[PDB]
Formats: sequence, structure tokens, C-alpha cells
Amino acid sequence: MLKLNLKKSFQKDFDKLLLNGFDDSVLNEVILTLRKKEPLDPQFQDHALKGKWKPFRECHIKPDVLLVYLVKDDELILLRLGSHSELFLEG
Repeated sequence: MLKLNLKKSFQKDFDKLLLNGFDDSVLNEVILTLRKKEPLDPQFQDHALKGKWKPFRECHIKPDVLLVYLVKDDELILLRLGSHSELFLEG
């Protein structure tokens, strides 16, 4: 499988979510699927980001919990985990 690369930005987001009650079970399943280069099912709204954010992709773990990630050179890079406002609106 791909090697995981958790950026520090992702670690901080994850630790903040945990303190706010986040359950990471679905996240873990999504991560494994991505590491195996398999497609996510339709609920995850998996897609490529545009503009500034290329070449990253985004999927929805929950409606206010988005995962921003990239497959590059044998890694799955996990960049951010949080709300649309936190990730994209400087929140």
C-alpha cells in the first residue's frame, strides 16, 4: 500500500477534532481505501481540487469534516482535516 505521510497541519487538525468529539472510524476506513488506490463510494464526494489547491483532492468524512489529501511518489499525504471554513476560508 501507499506509505502514509501525515503533515503536521493534519495532525493539529485531527487533535482539535478529537477534543471536539470526532469519531475517526470512517476516516480510518477512507484512509485505508486511499492507500490501496481504490475508489471512494459516492457519499464521500471525492474529487480533485482546483486553482491554488491543485494537485490535492478532497473527500467528505462528515458534512463539516473534509479530508484534503494527495497521492504522490508512493505516499498518501494527508494535508488537512476540518470544515470548509477552516480549510478554505481562512477560518
